[PDB]
Amino acid sequence: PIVLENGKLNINIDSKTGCFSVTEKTSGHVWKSDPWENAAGLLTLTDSKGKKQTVNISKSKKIEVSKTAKNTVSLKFIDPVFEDGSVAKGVSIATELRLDPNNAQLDVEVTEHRSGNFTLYDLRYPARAFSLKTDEDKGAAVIPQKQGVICPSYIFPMNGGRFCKWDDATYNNKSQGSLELFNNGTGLTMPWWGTYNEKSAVMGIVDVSARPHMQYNINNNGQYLFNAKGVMSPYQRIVFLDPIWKLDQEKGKMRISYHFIPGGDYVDMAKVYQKEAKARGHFVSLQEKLKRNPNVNKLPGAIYFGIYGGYPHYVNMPGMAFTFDELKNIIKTIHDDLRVDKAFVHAWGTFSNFVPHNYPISEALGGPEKLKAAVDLAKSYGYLYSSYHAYSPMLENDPNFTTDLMQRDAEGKLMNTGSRWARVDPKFQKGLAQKNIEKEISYLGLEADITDITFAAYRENGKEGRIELAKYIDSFNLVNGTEHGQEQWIPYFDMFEGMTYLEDRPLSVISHPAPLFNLVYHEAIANFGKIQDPDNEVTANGDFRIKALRSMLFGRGTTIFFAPYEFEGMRPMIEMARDLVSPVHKETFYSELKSHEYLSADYKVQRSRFSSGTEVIANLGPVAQKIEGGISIPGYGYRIQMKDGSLKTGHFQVSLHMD
Amino acid sequence: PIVLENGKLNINIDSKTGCFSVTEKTSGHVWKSDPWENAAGLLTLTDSKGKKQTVNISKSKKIEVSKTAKNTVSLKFIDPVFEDGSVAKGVSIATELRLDPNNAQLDVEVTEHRSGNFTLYDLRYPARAFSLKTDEDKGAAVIPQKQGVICPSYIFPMNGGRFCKWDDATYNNKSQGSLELFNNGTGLTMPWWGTYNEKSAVMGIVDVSARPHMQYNINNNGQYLFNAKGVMSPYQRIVFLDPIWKLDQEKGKMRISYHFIPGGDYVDMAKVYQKEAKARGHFVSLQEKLKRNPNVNKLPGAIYFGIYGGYPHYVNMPGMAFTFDELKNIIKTIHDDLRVDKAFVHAWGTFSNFVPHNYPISEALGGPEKLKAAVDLAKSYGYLYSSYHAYSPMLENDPNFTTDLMQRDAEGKLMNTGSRWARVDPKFQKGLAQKNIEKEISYLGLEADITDITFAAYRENGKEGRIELAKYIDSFNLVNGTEHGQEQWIPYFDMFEGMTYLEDRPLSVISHPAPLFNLVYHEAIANFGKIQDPDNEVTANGDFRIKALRSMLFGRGTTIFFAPYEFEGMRPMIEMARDLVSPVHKETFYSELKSHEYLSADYKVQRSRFSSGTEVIANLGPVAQKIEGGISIPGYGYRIQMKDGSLKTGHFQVSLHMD
Ligand SMILES: *[C@@H]1O[C@@H]2CO[C@@H]([C@H]2O)[C@H]1F
Ligand SMILES: *[C@@H]1O[C@@H]2CO[C@@H]([C@H]2O)[C@H]1F
Ligand SMILES: [Cl-]
Ligand SMILES: [Cl-]
Ligand SMILES: [Cl-]
Ligand SMILES: [Cl-]
Ligand code: NA
Ligand code: NA
Repeated sequence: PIVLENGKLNINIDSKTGCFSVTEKTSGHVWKSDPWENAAGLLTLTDSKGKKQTVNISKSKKIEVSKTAKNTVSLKFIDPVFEDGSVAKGVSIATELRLDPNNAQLDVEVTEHRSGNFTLYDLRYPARAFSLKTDEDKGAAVIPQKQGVICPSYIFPMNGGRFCKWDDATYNNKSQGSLELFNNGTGLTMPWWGTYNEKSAVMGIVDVSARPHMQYNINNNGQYLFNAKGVMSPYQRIVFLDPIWKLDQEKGKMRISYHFIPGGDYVDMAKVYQKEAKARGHFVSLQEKLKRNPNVNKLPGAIYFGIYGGYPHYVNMPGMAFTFDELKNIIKTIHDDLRVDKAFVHAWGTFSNFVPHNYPISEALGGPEKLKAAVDLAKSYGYLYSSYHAYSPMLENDPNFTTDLMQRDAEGKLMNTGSRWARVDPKFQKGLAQKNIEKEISYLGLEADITDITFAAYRENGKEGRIELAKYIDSFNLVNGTEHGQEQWIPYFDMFEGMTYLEDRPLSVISHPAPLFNLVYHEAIANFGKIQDPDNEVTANGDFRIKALRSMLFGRGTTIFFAPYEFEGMRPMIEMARDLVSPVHKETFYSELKSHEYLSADYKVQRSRFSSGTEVIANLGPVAQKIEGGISIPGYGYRIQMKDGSLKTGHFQVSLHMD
Repeated sequence: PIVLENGKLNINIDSKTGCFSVTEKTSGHVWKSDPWENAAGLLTLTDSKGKKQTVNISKSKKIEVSKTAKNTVSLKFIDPVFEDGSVAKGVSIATELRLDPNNAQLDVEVTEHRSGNFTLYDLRYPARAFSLKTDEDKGAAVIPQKQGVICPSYIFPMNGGRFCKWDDATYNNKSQGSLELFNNGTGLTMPWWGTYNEKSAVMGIVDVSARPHMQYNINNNGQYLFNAKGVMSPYQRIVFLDPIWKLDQEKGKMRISYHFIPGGDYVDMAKVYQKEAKARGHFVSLQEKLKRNPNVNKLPGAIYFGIYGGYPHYVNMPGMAFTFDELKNIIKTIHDDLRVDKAFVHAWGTFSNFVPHNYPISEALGGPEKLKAAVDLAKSYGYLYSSYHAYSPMLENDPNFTTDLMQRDAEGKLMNTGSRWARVDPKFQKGLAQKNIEKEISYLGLEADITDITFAAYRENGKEGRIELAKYIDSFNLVNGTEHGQEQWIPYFDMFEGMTYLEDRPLSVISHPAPLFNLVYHEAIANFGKIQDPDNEVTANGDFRIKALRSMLFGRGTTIFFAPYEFEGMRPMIEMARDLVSPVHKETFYSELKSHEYLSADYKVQRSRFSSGTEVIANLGPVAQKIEGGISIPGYGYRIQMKDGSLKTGHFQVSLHMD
């Protein structure tokens, strides 16, 4: 066995297989290689019949493992062998393991692959590494799926209905699969993931140039590998996360950097990535942004109101569109009646054309002067105001629809024919924004702007055009927001609408929300709830009780998103948000979310600590529970130490009034 | 233009294509054939080279349409043509349309199919029939997906967040796909579906011998047919539901019976099917069941309590398992403290072996005498009691696990390796129940029984063993319940736990729950909320406010399902269910749900009328809304006319208690 070692880690590399283990010397924890099949890697490729097959590369005809430098081991896997015994002759995979000379860090890189007459697809490498043993290790997989989740490596008490779904999911295909980097759907928002138990944590940071996918396996024993064979899995229930190198697509450096943290958990992982986030240039702080624009300080303690008038979906839809006088009256009621001190008013439906033609201000709704009156009222309160804007859509129901603004692929076929809100090629989008955005800023005296869709993901295709549009918008020095966001867009915006949770998502029944993105970026970007899943709607992610408490724990702002006819029903939630969430949001807005903890066995009682000196404890479940020192946190209740030392305690109650 | 006609309907058949239109003569509404491609059917088959392809059978080499009887048109589609222009020589499809001589009914049947040297797969027939034109027809598709949904054929006001998800789904793949019959997952619980507008309704009833799937298209313009070609759809947005006949699987009669109802909607469709359900033998009324077993009358007004002790998933799990003294005390508190007058107490975790060995009563939890003391207390209150029972599982973590009782397929391979709760071949399950159920009934003096899993679906494989188990359990004449249920099992049970809604499901963002199943079967089977989505959990299907109101509208009972440590947090919801839902459930339990209506344009305010003389109006949304007479229904509010003349009015309120 070839050995790489420094003061902190011992890497054992098996000469016959290329599998490796990592001993964290301070704790004695041994991170094992593939516990199921001793596969260093899992390679998907075509066979001589051209059928796709997945092979264990440790069963290749030739394995070369040699220490090519003091802290480098080079591996070569030559001529993999298929299940039927034939050989992918001429296929080879070359990899390196590079141990940092001083730090508990191991770089793993796929340096070369050769296809011969075969075609190569996925490479899980390292395969099924750094795993946790279900119900022995007491820890979790750590996955930055949108705001982030952890998946515990053991069964624990919880509501019986949740418990049945949870446990059942670890025995079927709900607990295995893959996710992608940097989308606004089911995927990850940071290029890292990890596992930890009570002794030890490990995380891998993907090279900035690469886009692997991430395979997950959450307490599954691999039965999915045997169902078509009709046999019971002989493997043990484990937790693992693997990089999937897309060999047919990947043009970057296929490197992942593993960091080993003694006694660490998801918080320590987040803080390690935060240093890398700064090095990558993503981290531009809200204090810096405030220095550049004092109007940033109208965000702390602001409720984000989206007044949804059926636009961009429809122009002047009966029963949904607001007039401009109606808009003004809603703004006035929020301020005078509901005593909301700070607000971001976002009015969806101000233009009489479909996006991406964000103009003119609609005559039917009252015309420019009446909109200006509504905006001038909001400004006189110190509120932020934006209309709905988007430069990416090309809508079937728009009379100005044209495929001329769309993008075509290498075969000349239109792209995103099935995705109406993102059809305009990004290379056109600055020109579309240029048609009226400066005239609207000038006429309405705008201080803020929110733009939909274009910055919700960070994909390679079209990236140059999105950056161009980001720089143009950012040049006006408005307080500016965008839908969902990604870490790459943080330098160009002050707030993200979203960066929370999908309602229906892989892992939902076997994970707990964790503020992983905000543990990294809360000082650099303000986020608010997603308009599709706002705090006034009851969804898979909770009711107002749950969402308000999670808001304070995770450091996000309140989102009230409503059609105009609902407004009267919004009042109690605006009031409770005003009284409970807004002062905590205000106090913690610029600070670092230093730590988050789960304080109860069922993960429902949590504690967050902000560098403002603010501490938030909240109980997101129905039953009072005790924490350290016998303090009891009521169901749907909270206990908050503010910066000045005052203690706030309370809870939400659901009542039935009977006439 | 061959014609079938009677006094109520006019069927116009095209001789060149086989497409037909139906004129419903009372309203004059015309149901058109395929508005997109003039396809009578869509046939999926392999080509010369073995690739699956889907063809328009109206483009076949030869099409014969002849009136072959007074009210029968026979159609023949010979030699379908592929898209490249090659021919499926020797493939044919024969169909018939048979108009009832007197009634507004049209039978449609695939009588013969010949495959030659190709392989036939799916046949949509009739294809894209009985469609609604989006935003022109004001109506809905009607789909008995579990309890049932309707899918409006037009955009309407709703919460802004729901609105974006709704409208967006009609432009992507969320609005197209297929469902299956008689499963406990995403599928249909009754073999019918339909469409209606403001003039007329049509529904199709599938032959009892057949198992087609159901294709849906909910306001989609068919862009999904063109995404791979990378062009824009030229078709218009429509709603349709099609039979999918699985030609490679189907052994029954491929017949569907269309019924045409002037001025009808989903209520009228349900009542049409209710006649066929009685004819099929499914409909055994709760009044007949009460005549056989007076204890059935302990169900009306009962809250269904599941005390989830971590079983069947684990035996005596720390932090989840209850002792029998603890169980007794929970029962005592529910009665003496919470004043719950009627209840079904369901204790999950009473045996020291894993299911399917439902014995012995656990010594570790206290032994048989202490369990008897709990059951005796329950019975002294007039409560029903059951342990958790299941005879279908074969669990990996059971020390007695064996593949001996699992089913194998023709190749000797284990079946359901992926589905741990349904592994025991149903031909063994009566014998497994016989091992101890009679001893338990005898020793505890049981009056009730609930069984998990076995009767949640109605599949062909294993049906006879399931029927044998059902007859055995039914022979004890206990009040008996089962998980989920299906219409075929109604003769054997008094209550179904479930038959409501999955949390995550196809159509969820573009449908409204409608009590289709209970509109048919409320007089015949009692249902309660599903244990995984109980009324005390906040999920995609609502919080307690929404679930309690929907309970009274749809005619189901309350389900409070909790781990023991949660019990104190359940108190407020038990009290609210006690005061609001229980008296309405009690009054309406045996009655027919005569009618259901949506009274607001956002479908949140609804009215149900029961044949007990009870009318339930409730508002499942946040804002007060007015109905006829200018009566206002508060947000999360209700207006209930009871049989005794009293009018119950009230609403739920969320409040913030800041200490
Ligand atoms: C029946 O089936 C399985 C076992 O118990 C639960 C579910 O997890 C019940 F729903
Ligand atoms: C941005 O994208 C589309 C359009 O508006 C919504 C969504 O439907 C917003 F989220
Ligand atoms: Cl875009
Ligand atoms: Cl959040
Ligand atoms: Cl079964
Ligand atoms: Cl329901
Ligand atoms: Na800005
Ligand atoms: Na019975």
